[PDB]
Amino acid sequence: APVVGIIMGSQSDWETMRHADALLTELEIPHETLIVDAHRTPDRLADYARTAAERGLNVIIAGAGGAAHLPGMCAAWTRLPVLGVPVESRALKGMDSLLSIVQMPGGVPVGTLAIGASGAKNAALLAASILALYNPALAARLETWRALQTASVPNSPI
Amino acid sequence: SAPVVGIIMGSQSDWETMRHADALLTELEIPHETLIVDAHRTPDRLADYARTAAERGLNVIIAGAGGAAHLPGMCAAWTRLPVLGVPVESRALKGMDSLLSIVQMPGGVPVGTLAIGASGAKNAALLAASILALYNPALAARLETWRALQTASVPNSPIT
Amino acid sequence: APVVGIIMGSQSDWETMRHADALLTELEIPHETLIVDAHRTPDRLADYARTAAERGLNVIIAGAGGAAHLPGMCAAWTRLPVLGVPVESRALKGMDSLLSIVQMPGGVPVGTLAIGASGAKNAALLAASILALYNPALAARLETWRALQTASVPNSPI
Amino acid sequence: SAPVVGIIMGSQSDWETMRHADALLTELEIPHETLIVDAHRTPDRLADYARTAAERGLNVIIAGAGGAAHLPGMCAAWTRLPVLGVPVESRALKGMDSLLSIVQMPGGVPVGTLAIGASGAKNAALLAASILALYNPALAARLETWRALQTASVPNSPIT
Amino acid sequence: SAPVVGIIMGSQSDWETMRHADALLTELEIPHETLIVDAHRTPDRLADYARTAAERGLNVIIAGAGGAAHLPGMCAAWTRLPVLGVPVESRALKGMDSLLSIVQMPGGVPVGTLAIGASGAKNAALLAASILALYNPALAARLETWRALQTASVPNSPIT
Amino acid sequence: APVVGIIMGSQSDWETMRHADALLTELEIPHETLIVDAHRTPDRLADYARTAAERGLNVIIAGAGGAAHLPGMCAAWTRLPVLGVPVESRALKGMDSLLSIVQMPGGVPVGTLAIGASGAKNAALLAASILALYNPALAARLETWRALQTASVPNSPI
Amino acid sequence: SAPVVGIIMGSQSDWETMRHADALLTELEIPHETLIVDAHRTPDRLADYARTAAERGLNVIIAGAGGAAHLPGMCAAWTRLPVLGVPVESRALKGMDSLLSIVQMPGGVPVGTLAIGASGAKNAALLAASILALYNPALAARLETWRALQTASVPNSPIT
Amino acid sequence: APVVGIIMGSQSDWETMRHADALLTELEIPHETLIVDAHRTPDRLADYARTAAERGLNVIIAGAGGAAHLPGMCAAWTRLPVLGVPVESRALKGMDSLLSIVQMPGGVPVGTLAIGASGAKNAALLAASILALYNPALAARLETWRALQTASVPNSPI
Repeated sequence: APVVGIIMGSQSDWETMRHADALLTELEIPHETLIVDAHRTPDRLADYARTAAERGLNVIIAGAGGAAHLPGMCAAWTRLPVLGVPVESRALKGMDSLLSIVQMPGGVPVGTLAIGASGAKNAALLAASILALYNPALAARLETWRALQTASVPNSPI
Repeated sequence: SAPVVGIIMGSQSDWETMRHADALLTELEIPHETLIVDAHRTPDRLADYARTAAERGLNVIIAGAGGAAHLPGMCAAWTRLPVLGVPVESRALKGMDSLLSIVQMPGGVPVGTLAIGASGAKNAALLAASILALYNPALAARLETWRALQTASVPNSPIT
Repeated sequence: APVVGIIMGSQSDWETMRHADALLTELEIPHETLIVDAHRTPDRLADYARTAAERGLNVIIAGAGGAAHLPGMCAAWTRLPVLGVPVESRALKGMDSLLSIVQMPGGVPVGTLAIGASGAKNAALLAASILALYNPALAARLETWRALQTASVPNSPI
Repeated sequence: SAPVVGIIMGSQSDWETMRHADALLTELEIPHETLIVDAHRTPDRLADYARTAAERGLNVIIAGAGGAAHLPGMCAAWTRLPVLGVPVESRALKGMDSLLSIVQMPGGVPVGTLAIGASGAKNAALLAASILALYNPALAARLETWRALQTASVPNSPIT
Repeated sequence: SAPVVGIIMGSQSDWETMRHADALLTELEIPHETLIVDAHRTPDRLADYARTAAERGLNVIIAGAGGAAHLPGMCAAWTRLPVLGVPVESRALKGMDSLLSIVQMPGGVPVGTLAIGASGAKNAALLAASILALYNPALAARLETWRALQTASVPNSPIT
Repeated sequence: APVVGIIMGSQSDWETMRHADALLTELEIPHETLIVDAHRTPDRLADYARTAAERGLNVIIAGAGGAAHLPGMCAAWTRLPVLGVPVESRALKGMDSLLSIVQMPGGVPVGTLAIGASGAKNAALLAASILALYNPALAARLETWRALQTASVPNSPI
Repeated sequence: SAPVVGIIMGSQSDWETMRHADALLTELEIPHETLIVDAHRTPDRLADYARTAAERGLNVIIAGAGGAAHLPGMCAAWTRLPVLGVPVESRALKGMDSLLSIVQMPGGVPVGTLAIGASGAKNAALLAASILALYNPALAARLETWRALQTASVPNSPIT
Repeated sequence: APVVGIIMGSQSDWETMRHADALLTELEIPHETLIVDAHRTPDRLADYARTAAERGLNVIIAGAGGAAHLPGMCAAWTRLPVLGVPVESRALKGMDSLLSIVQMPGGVPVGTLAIGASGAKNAALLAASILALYNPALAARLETWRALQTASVPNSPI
């Protein structure tokens, strides 16, 4: 059963959010990958978020661009930790996505990652670091992942 | 006397800004209701308000919010009514965050956005009036009188 | 007779404003589509706006980029609701268009939509939501449009 | 004594900034008129002022406005005269909106834009003087005297 | 009573903001330690704190910093633990610099970033609680009670 | 003899400043077009500006990008009106060019035009509007130019 | 006692910021001179100062300016010496204009730019010290002592 | 033995930092060019910086993009002058790189250069101007370099 939910606003978000899917797949974390649009499918959003904990999700990763309300509205309906990924927008380069995600009021948090693929990748890693706290096997795979990242960095340019 | 415009805001601190919308609708004798709806702390309250607005007789919604301002956009998601958005000025980013959170809606779910702060609150009410004025000749007449005074009230030189 | 007027500053705005034309065409809203340049044809602008109501227009949609004064100056001359679309600019990505449109003073409103095609599309939808208040047929077509938008969203990426 | 420069501003609150342009033209003995013109609340007043400026003997227009500052640009649309624009500082966006609304004019209709605030108002007047100085030797001489004092008035070390 | 969350900040002046995280963890009865770690003036102190956090029993780190805010990111570089970042508001750039310095981490080393200022400090603590709540039923129950009060505490109309 | 000087920082500025050259050529304004780099040739700059009036220049048009100090430093050495054109920069899209040109202190003015080709074109037109004040022939050609601009605007998109 | 660092600023109002550079050089016993040079009002004064700096024995120049801050860049244009730039905070754009005007120099003429405001003034002096420290063992020793105190002076927990 | 160290966060930084390598090569300054990633190899960073002075480095040039912590963390561990180059980022065009580098607190300086290749080139020139203070030969080569830069600027566009 999936323990992380990755959800995004539209098909065009998949270009960014696939980086999150891949990383969870790489660490062997059971997850589901869905499209949920806060503005065009608000009821779908409410249902998804309000039932998330009881279906066994531990962490939700939500990605959106523009006026990105998806992560925030999700956090409004579950006590689960929600991680937000600002998808890069065509005009304002994700600066709108960023400010509409990261600036949540006191009381309803969203842990925000970088604009773009990097944030998608880091949402996945953060969700792993969270799960790692109570799954010792995953904890080990994660330290393997980090150590390899570290050791793989070249010493000079080409 | 049943309301035809709904003014809604995220918090009491938003009222400093949204009171200008309230006052202005009162001046034009437009029946309205004024409520607090917090998109994040009372999300179920938000859904129900927005999905029933039309069957309750509302024609226009004016929504004010700051920061990550999701109140106007989520409202529009649940009503076919025109939703007007007012970016409340925020302390750190001076309402820039409020603005981009309101105005940058996707194709398919509109919010008509006004200026940051009191200026926008006032213009929301004026816009909602221009909208209602399309079917109400009395309000249309009150509105052109109002516009005309504004014009005639502008001085021709400054005071030193 | 047209009940919405779509006006833009130049031929290059048509790339963005065509999205507004299409949507009004799709909802079967009688409209006219014109070029009106606030700076190069200021008299044309004044005439257009000052005669708009008496020709039967209910809503005006105005699009411009750069120092975008077209929507604002239009609103200065009619009591009709004016909707503004910030066209994306080459250097500042429509941020200049946006600030010169949305920041109208108290007393003369412009309802502003997103930068770019999305805003053009939403100006059209907003004008429809306005007309829908007193045309029951259009109201029905519009709920059809919204419901289809909602139901069409996929549940997963490809 | 007929004016050759027109200073125009959107509101009384703009005068806090535009008074520096007024004072400076007075210092250089340049005949000017100072008026309020609101592009949005008195648009017909704007058209008429701008379209007649030249036949009335004006050579340069200095226009100040804030927010969505459309006053300088719309002016230039209706006169062949050089129009100079001063971005008045706005409360939320600190004049950034004023600036982009003035300076980003299309090819074909220029506005020479100065800095945000008093600095710009002062420079508008100085620029309009440099412009008039091309045909007026007396004013040209007054202007180089003025520049020369400014230079000599700068100290060589700070005060602790 | 051994701490499971570490709150760390760059300076005493950051405490004006980070105290909200401290208070909130105290309210939810979450054992934490609160320390000063300056990434630039005490870099060796930073490395050692971060590399030992896990073997000391910490589960979540909350880090606050302003300006060129390198404290949260460098922390994450040295622990496998989830690191949460709070952008402290800066005097000139209003925390915008703090924000971009925290949130724009490369793929491979995450920091979960909250809003600029007190809002973010409060949300960091709430997030760290949601994280601990996944394994602690008592804290999970305290947390949903807390969320529920927040909701019920929102008024239905403003005060004029 | 030239009465307007167009000067730019580098060869790459010519892509933008050529629009200024063309317009002066079109209105038949005697002008010179030069490269003057405030940072790499500061002495050339001082000479040019400090001798401008006595060579008969009436207006200087200066274009630069990045930390654009060329217009400002020019204004520091002549009582002639100086017009500044922010050339679009690769990273910050001319926002750096703009702020380093337009924000001159009280006492030394630069009349600033838009970022890019539009500003280059408008610097040329502004210089024309200035010269037009005391050359009646040029004044007439300029009203012809403006009237044609106005009358040429189409009434609809294609 | 002949100066090896020159601190120069555009105006007396810049001294509020640049005094921190002055004080800090005094603390490290680095001989310096402190002068006003206005790139726009005293441009000939600027050229001469910069072109003679090296033959007068200066090794590093620290230049402070705000707004359209052209002082550091134009200096570098006329000396082969390392020029360090300090963006003074401006009233409307909060030093953002100062920053982009200083830091965005073309390839070929460098200015090492520090933070906006007092922080940057202080760091300019510290940087110029690190530079002089490469040839002066006494100053190098004074500098590492100074760095070491800074580190040891950082507290381990905040005060509530 | 190398007297300047050029270090960068990743292979993709080499596109920008190569401009620094070339210039030091052109002035015949003994230097080393390395990849050092503050986030993925924090220990490598500490070692490098903390041993820099005793290996004979006089100046360090550090380049990074995004949340660019590399120059700052480097400065935290050596009393050597550190020069920082903001590498242009994909979304925010190096504005994030810039603010995370230039805004160092009082007490730990980084001398910051322009966003992109220009800054890389200027970091190299600045390091040269620093070394030039106590190497008379290099001082001469540097004045040659500057004089040639100055004399090479054309007088007109092509």
